[PDB]
Amino acid sequence: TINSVDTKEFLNHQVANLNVFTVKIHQIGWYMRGHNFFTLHEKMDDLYSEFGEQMDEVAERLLAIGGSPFSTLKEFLENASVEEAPYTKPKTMDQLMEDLVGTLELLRDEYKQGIELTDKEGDDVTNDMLIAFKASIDKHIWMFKAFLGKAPLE
Amino acid sequence: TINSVDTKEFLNHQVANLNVFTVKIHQIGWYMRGHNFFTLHEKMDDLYSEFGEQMDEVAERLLAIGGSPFSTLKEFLENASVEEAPYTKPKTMDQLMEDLVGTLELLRDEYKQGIELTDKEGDDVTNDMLIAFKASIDKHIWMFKAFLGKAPLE
Amino acid sequence: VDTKEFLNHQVANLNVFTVKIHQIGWYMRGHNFFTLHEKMDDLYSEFGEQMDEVAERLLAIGGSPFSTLKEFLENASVEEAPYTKPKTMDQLMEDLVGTLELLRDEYKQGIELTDKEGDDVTNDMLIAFKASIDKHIWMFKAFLGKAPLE
Amino acid sequence: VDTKEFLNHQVANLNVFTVKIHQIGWYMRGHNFFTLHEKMDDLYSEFGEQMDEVAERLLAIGGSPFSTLKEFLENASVEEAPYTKPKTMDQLMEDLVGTLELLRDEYKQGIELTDKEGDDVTNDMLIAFKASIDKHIWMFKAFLGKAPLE
Amino acid sequence: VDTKEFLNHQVANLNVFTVKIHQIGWYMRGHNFFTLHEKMDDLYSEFGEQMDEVAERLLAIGGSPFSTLKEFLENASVEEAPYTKPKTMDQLMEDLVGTLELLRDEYKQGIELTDKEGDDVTNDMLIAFKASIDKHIWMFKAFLGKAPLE
Amino acid sequence: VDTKEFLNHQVANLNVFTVKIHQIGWYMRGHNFFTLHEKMDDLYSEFGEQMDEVAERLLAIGGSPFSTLKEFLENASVEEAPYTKPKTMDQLMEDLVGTLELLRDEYKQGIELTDKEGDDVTNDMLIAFKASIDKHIWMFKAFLGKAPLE
Amino acid sequence: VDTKEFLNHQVANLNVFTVKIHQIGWYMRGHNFFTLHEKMDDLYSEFGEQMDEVAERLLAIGGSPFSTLKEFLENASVEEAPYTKPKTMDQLMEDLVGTLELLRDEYKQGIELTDKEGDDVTNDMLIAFKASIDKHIWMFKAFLGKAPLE
Amino acid sequence: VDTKEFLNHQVANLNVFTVKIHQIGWYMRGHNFFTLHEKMDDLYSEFGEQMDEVAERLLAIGGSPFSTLKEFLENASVEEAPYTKPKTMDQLMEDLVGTLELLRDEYKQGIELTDKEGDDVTNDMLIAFKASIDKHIWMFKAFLGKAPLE
Amino acid sequence: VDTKEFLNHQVANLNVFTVKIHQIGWYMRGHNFFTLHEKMDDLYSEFGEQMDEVAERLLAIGGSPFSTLKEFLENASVEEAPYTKPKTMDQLMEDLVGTLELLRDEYKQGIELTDKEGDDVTNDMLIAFKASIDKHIWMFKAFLGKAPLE
Amino acid sequence: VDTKEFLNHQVANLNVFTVKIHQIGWYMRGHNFFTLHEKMDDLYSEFGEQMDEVAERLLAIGGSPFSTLKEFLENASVEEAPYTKPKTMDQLMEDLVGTLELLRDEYKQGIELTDKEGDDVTNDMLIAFKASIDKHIWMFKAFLGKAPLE
Amino acid sequence: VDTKEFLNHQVANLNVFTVKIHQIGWYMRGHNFFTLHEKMDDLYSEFGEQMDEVAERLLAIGGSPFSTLKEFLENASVEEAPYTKPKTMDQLMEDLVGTLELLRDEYKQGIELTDKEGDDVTNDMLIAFKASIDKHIWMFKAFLGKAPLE
Amino acid sequence: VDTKEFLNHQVANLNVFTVKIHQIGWYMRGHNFFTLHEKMDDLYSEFGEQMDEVAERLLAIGGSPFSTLKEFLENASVEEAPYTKPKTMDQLMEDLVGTLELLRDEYKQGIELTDKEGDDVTNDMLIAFKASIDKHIWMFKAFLGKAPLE
Repeated sequence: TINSVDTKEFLNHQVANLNVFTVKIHQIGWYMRGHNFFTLHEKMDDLYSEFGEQMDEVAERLLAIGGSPFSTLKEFLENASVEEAPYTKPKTMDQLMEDLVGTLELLRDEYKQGIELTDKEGDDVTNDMLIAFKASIDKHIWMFKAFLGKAPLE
Repeated sequence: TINSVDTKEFLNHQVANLNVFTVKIHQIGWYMRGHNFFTLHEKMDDLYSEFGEQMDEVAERLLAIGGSPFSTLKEFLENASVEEAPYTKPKTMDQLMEDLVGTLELLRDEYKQGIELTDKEGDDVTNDMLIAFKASIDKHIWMFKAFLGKAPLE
Repeated sequence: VDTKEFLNHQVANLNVFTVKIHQIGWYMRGHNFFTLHEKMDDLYSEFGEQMDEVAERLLAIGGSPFSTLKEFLENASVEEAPYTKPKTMDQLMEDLVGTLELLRDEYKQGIELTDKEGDDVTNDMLIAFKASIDKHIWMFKAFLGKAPLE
Repeated sequence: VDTKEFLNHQVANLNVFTVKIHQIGWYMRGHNFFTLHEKMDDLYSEFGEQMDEVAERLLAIGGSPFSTLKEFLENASVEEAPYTKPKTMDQLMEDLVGTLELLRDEYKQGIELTDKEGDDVTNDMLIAFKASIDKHIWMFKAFLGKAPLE
Repeated sequence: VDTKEFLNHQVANLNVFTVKIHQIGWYMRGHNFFTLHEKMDDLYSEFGEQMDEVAERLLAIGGSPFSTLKEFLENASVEEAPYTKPKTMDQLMEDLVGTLELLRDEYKQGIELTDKEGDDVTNDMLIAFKASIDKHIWMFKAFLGKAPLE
Repeated sequence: VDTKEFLNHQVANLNVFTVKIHQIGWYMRGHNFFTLHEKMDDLYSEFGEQMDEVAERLLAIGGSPFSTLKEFLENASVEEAPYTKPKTMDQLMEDLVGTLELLRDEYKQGIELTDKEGDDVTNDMLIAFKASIDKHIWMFKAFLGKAPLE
Repeated sequence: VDTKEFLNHQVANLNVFTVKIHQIGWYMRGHNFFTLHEKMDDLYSEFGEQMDEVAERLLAIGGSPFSTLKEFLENASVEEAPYTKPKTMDQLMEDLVGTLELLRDEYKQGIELTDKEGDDVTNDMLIAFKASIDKHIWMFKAFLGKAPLE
Repeated sequence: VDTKEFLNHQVANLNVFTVKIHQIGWYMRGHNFFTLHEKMDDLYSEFGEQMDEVAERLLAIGGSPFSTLKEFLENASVEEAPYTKPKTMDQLMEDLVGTLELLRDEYKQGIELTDKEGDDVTNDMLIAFKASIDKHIWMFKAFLGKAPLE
Repeated sequence: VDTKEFLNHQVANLNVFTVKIHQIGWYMRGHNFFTLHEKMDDLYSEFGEQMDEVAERLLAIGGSPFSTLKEFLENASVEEAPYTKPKTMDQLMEDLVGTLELLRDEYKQGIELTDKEGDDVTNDMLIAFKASIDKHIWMFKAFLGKAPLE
Repeated sequence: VDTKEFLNHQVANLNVFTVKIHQIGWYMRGHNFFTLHEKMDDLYSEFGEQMDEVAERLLAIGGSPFSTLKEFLENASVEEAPYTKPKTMDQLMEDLVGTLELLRDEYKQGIELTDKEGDDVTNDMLIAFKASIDKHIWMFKAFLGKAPLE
Repeated sequence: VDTKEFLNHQVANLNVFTVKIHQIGWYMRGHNFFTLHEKMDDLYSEFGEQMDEVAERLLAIGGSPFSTLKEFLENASVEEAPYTKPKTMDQLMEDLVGTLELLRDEYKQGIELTDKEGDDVTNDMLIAFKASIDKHIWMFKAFLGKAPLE
Repeated sequence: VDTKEFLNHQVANLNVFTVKIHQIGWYMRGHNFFTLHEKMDDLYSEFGEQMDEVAERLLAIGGSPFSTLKEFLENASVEEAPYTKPKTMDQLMEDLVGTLELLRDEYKQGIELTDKEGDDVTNDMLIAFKASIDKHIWMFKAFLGKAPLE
């Protein structure tokens, strides 16, 4: 059974995703415990600011193409494919990083869909914007997978 | 009929509030139109970062007092007294600023409750943290009310 | 028009635009003077930077950039008019947005052309420039109480 | 009045002016609040800096600067009034402009006087201050929808 | 006196004080000229910053700050005198310390008043200012070969 | 103990703590060496800054800070031991957190005492210090796989 | 010619000159490319800054600056030619030097005129610009193996 | 060759190139020593940065970068020769340009390959690097008195 | 071996070492990835800087530095191996430490030799490099849970 | 005494000295308070940095630095006394100078010992510290109206 | 004497002065050593910059600056004497002030001469230098407990 | 000659050298003017700093530095000549190089002497200076198309 997504709808979906992600980054940064706390907490603060910057750029690009960004938590929750769960039972640093990596992978793959879609639509600016963001996501995937003792695509 | 709030619960409520507020600041910054766009959009970007900083400080103070911050959009929405609405019908710059001022006023008054509560509980650090934040909120109230051609407490 | 001719055309355009940005910044009056004068100074620097990068990219692909005011005037599609009768801030901003739109649409032609010719570098350069132009269109349209594409 | 007396007069003037700048920055209301409030803080700093330079030039030429509010009040030609009735942004800016023009014209008298007395340093100092005042007059007049000398 | 009246009184006080700091910095002579003139410039900035913060805090609580030299003179408890007879560096520093002590003690009154009124922000603001004043008192008393509270 | 005696006690404590921070930074071994050695250097600077501010605040209230190692040892409640037998990173961090906790609880006594005595400045100073200590306790406890207050 | 007309003429000149500086910077070849290309970029910014200052000074004196390429071409004494046949670095530098000398000499006329009219600010502005031009003439003549006035 | 093999080839190439840049910077003699030695240092940093970015991109796509000098020599198309007989600045720059051209052309192959594979990130990375290479080609050809593609 | 030969040997060594540093930084996995990867980037830069300084000192003493990968490989005592089988973080750090120790000991031979030859500059240069190596050995040995000379 | 024991002795000395520098900085009174208090703060940081470098050098040579106040007191040749009776600025500076001379002379012993043992790094480290000490001796002796070695 | 001869004379003077500033900074002793030694370093930089600017202005006007110590000695009106008998800080400052006054007065002659010759740039240059000299005279006279022109 | 006499001789030398550097920077003409003029300004600052460090080291060892041009002329081995007949850039660089070699060789004598006398600080100071001189010799000889020791 079917459905269609344009550049505007793709961008708006990422506004929702990024907002869930950035809140998740904070969850990880706040609740983490273990020997790697100092470096990883700092790392979460860096990702929080970077993905918040991506979010704002996505929303403002959406604005520039005549779109209307989701701008409430209700709308972000109703639209995001990025999943969130309250922090209840204690999680290992590895478990937290696996959740982080899984979401980075989700965003990478969705951005790839976005890159293809925007190429088809001839939206070169949005296309290049998404490529630049994927570049950074790919680097983070390599690094965080390495933290987990894994290959980037393993 | 009754209910009680301690420092932990007050802080957690503000984590929820600040997250709704910061998203609202972005809504205002994104959707604003009119002669004051450049200065006010920039101003929204500044408030976004400032209130995001307050939020993180509130959550990390909560952590430091043995609390568990809300860390999902679901939890922020379920707990916030700060109200949000999707941007549907066009709003004037004044209307957007009135929504901003109203939320600043809400936070100021809640922070005052928080200041009194934390004073009673003997949590001096949280008390001073909240005072410093109220100081900034009061300054913003004066300025934004002045933008609206109004006295700070009018 | 090839990539070389497109680039050279933008060297001409950007030089007219940059002079127009100064006109607007110099002659503007009204309540938004301080913020918009500063914004004109920013745009002047940015579009002057675009111009030099266009001209130097042209050089790098074996071209010969226009390098006189006579050549810029003879070749530009961006229009200029002396400042005679007083214009409102909105009228000045409408001239600015109109020129931004002209540049955006011409750059889109340049993006297509350079993609056809397989000039990847010029392509990416023009895309980055268009990105900034699009942001400016949204903001300046917003100043005018309008949607970016209205 | 000689150079010493002229400078001392400006010490008095600038102290009234900086206090007026603050009044305008504190009491202003309206849509241009953010940019104009910030602009008042910039002017406050600039004119405070001119003031200190004037007083220190006066010291360097063997003078004795006024250094009390009583002395500033007794000597200044720049006028001040308490903020009672609400003033529009335009009214506050007209008050600012009027004071800028007063200072410009007095500085011109100072420039002439100092040239006649052969005090080349004080002369150049006054010229550089006038330069800034003239720029401010253009910009603030432009904010008011007026020509600089209108 | 309430918080608003206390704040407004300090706006008056700080404006007299900053002018005094300048008097001291301008007229000082002796072996400690270089370091103490620089120190006067630092204090001038600091106390002018406190003044602006007091006035803006007053604004934020629904007050109306004094904004003319006439109002500052009419209301200040900080005393000023024109520089007539030459003063020793020590005498200038004694005048400075005496004023710092006056402000510290009045701020202490303000801290207690604002605590009673439940104006937590103004309270903290005044405490932070007192902190700095206390440090200055120690240092300048030490320059005078005295204990801070001697 | 009064405010003066409490402050002087912290001058002693902070001097022992700062030397302990160096011990930990110097003797630490294990996988977290680079991040934790750097963190010890940061804490050394921060607690050295706290110490000087405590001592200078004491000076400002008419006190006489301890200013010899003999006096610090004679007065500190913070304990020190020479580094003899190898300690794990966790053991070093437990000593650090224990000392942070000691300081937090003592500062809380200081906060109460200084509130009783009406020394508002010292009160706020100690609160700001406690704020930082609390943040450090959370972080270092988190490193140890523990809740801040467990 | 009055001050306004002199200033407006320089707006035109500087716009032609800045475009010429880019011509030289873009088309230059030879062993001194890196140093001289960079030098052209610096001169471009500097003369662009003089131009804006001249135009804004003109505005401040009640003038109306030329603000189109058509106006600059129709009014400039500074000459331009398209780059057709290859020029030596020396030839490009001789064109640069010649234009600097033209501007120096015209500015000298402007200095004298502005002195006659009693426009002290414009006078000082033009002198400061001449100072820079004279320094560039010395250096670029030295590059050419010549004395500054040879 | 796939993206992984192309990237790995460039890791080899860039490591030979950076070493060559150093050779040129170390052994150069003549009148353009100062500017060109500095330029070699800039290129060394830039190309070492490209190398690291290529290797890290390779890592990010599941590759395994060459990470020994043996591997770089075994795989590079960029040629190296020990400095024996003295070379002119021009000859050193010709070797530099020739290598820049080799890299540009291979990057062009990489841009097309990665476009076909749908590796958008690697594609953009290579385009950005080519952009810089093209600018260098123009500039160094200009130093050699040549057109960029001559 | 003389000073020239010793230096040239270190040019070879440092080039193998920097490439090894990158290998370690690229291929590392485990919990210490973030801090150690960053540490590898720092060491890469530092040892690259030592390398350039060694080569340039060699130039300054009339020497001819190795300036090809072939020459570095043929001359280095620092060993390299391709990354094939997965290595633990400890194993990678042991490889790093071993190379640091090799360099330290060779530098010591260099320090002795250069002292005997009376090359005071090269002597001091080597001493300063050893200082840094010794600090690194302590820190990396500490990471490995070992004493510096264990 | 060997290098390790010499270094460890200096760890002790520098810790006593740094505390003494604070004693002087805190208790000083007189006309030179501002300059000298600041100077004490600079010396505090500098000697604290020497101390950490000595301790870390000790670590790098397989040593175990003293890392408790008890150890510093039991091993230091630098003497300390509590501040009881008021001291003149000169008296405080004489205590400072005497301790600098003590450290200079001991460092000279350390330089000779370290030269004998062939510990080139520690040698150079101690020489660089002596250089600074000798500069401070000249300056502080000059403050006291004395020749450096008088 | 013309502008060229006047300028060349100041090249001579400033070179003697700068060397004198160093004499004063090197040989000074007494309580004000730290502040005044630093002040001498500041003056040395400033007057060295004036010197270079004078010499380069001379170059720009077709002159030939003195560029040997022999020429500076043969031409300077500024007097120098070897430091033999110990001088008081006041004596050293009196020599400084005397030379500052000499320079001020000669610059005043230069200002008049250059105005007569219509050398506007040199005129403004000398005025800016005098400005600073006058400020230094006020400050150093104040140090000596004297009025600037006393 | 002892350390004190050697140092004082270099105070003399560096002052002649610095004046020579300015001569070269002022009078130079030719294609390399921009790069080399800037290089002269860099050398002037560097050798002026060496000079001050030499003089202050002399002070620290109980010496009395030459502090007049008469003393520098009477004592310097570095030769100076007025600029009369035009010199080639190469001729000027040959004079620079020759003086750098003179200084290097005398510093080498100073290094030996100071090692004999056991003045470790002066020794290291001179070595650091030689380090830079050697680097300059390599670079300037390379400019002249020569090997460093040729």
